[PDB]
Amino acid sequence: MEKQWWKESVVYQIYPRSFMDSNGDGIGDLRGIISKLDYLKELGIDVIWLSPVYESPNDDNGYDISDYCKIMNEFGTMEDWDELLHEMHERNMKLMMDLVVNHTSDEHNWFIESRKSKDNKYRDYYIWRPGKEGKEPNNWGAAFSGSAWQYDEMTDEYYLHLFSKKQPDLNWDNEKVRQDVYEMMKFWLEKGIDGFRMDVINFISKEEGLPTVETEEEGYVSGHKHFMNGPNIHKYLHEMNEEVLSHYDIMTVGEMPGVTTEEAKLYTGEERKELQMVFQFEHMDLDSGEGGKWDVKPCSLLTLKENLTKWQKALEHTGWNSLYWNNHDQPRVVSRFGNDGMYRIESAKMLATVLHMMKGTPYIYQGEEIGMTNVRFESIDEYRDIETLNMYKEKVMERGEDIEKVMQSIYIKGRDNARTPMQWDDQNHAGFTTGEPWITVNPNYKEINVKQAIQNKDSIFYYYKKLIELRKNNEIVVYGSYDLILENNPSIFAYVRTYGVEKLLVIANFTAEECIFELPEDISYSEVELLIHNYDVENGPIENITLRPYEAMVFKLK
Repeated sequence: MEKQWWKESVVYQIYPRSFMDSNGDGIGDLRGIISKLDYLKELGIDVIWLSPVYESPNDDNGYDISDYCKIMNEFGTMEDWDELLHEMHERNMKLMMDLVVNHTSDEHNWFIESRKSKDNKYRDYYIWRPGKEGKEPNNWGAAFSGSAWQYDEMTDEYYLHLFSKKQPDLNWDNEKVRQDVYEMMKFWLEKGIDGFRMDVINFISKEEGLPTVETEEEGYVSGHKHFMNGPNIHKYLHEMNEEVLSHYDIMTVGEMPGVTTEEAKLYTGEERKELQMVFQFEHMDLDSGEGGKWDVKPCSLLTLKENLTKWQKALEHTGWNSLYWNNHDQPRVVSRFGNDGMYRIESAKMLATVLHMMKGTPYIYQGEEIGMTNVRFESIDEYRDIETLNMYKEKVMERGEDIEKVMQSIYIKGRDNARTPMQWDDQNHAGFTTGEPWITVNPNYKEINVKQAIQNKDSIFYYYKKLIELRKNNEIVVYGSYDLILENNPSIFAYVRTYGVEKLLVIANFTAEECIFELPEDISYSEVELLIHNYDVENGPIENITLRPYEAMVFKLK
C-alpha cells in the first residue's frame, strides 16, 4: 500500500561465526565484521541482519541463548557491538538482530530455576508435563532427532524441546514470559537497532493439551500440526506489536516454516498489526520428498515458477513478500537451482536476476554475491552441525543405511554447505583467518573469492551491485505488480512488472541449452531499453530471442 523504507531495502545476512576472524582463533567475530563495513556499502546493502551474537553454549551455534543481554564470548564484547552499530549508522546502514524467542538455552537462568521444583516461580516459563504410560507425554519428535521430551529426575517430568535437549521451549501462554520477552526486546530497541528477524515465531503457540499425533507409526513423529500456526499465534504477534514493535521505527520479518499464502496475509497485512513480512519455506521444500529434507527429489522449473508466482500474486494487494534463495539453514543457490560447474557465473547471475526483479524485499546471504558453492567433504568428521551429525547416527548407526547415500544427502541438504568460511581471497584460509578455521574452507576458494570478483568487472559481485542499483533507481522494481508469462514453458522463466505506463520484461533461461523466447502478442511497447544482461547482447527486437545457456536479461518497455 504505502511506500516504506523497509519495502525499498536490500538486506545482507551475516553468519558472524564464518564471516571474518580478526583475532586468530578461527571463529569470526564482531571486529572482523566492522572491518568489512566498506565492502558491504560498496555492494549497496541497506540493512545487515546478524545471526545470533548473544551469550550461548553453542549447541546450535547461537540459536541456544543463555543470556539475551550479553555478547557471546567468542564474538567479542558489548563494546565491540556498540561500535558496530555506530559505524553502521555512520554509513547509512541499519542493523537487524535475530530474535530467538521460541526457546532459550537450558543454561539460561529461567531454566536453571525452572527445573529445581514444581512450585518454583519460573516453573511455568517452560512446558513441563508428566509421562503418559512410562513414556513421554506425547509422541512428538525433535528437529535434530529423538523425542521432543527430555526427562528430568528432579521433578519426574519432561520438558519440551522442539529442537535440541539444550533448547527448551518457552511457554507463551504465560504472560509473565511474554512480558519478560518484551522487556528484553526493548533493551535492544533502546540501544538503537533497526529491526528483528524472528526465529520460528509461528511455533510459539502450541495447541492446548499437546495432543499425540494420530498415527500407526513406530517411533517419534512430527507434531507440527499442533504447534505450527497455533491457536493464539495472531493474538501474541499483535500483542507484541502493540506493546513493543509499534513504538520504534524498525523492520520486522518472521521466519515461518509451514506458513501458507493465506496465513501470510493475516501475518503481514498492514492493518493486521502483526509483522511486516515472513520467510516462507515452500520454495525451500520443493526438492524434498515424503520423508523430509533428506528425501531429496528433483525440482523442475515449472514447479519453481508456479510456486514463486503464487506468492507473488497472493501478496500483491495485501501484505509484503520477502525474497530469498538461501541462508544459514539452506544449501547454496548456484548448486541447488543453478549449475555450479561450467556455468557457475552465468547461472548465478541468472538466479539473481529472477529473484531481484520480483516484488518484495530481497535478502542476500554472505557468499551469494561471489557465487559460493556447496561443499563436498569426503568424511563425516569434517562436518559440524548437530542436525547432520545426529541424522548420521540415526540413519547410519541405528537404521544401518548406506554411508554413501547418507553422505550424498548431506552434500545436497546439509546446513554446513552454508557455514564454511567466507572466501575473501586466495591466501591460506581464503583470508578468513590467520589461525585454523572452526570448519574447513571450501577448496574452491582459489578461483572463488572476493578479491578476484572485485578486480573482474564481469563477476557476480558486480552483477549483484547493478541489480541493487537498478532497484534503488527504479520505483517499478519495488512497487510494480507481477505477472508470469509463458507459464508452461519448461525452459524459460519469464514475467512482467507493470507500474504506471512502464513495464519490465524479465527473461531467464534456466537450462544449459539454447532456446527461443517469443514475446506474447498481448504485450505492446514502443520504446525498449536493455537494463542488465549476463551475456553480450545487442538485443532488438524482443519478439524472438535465442537464449544462450543460462542467459538472463531485463528490459524496460516504454
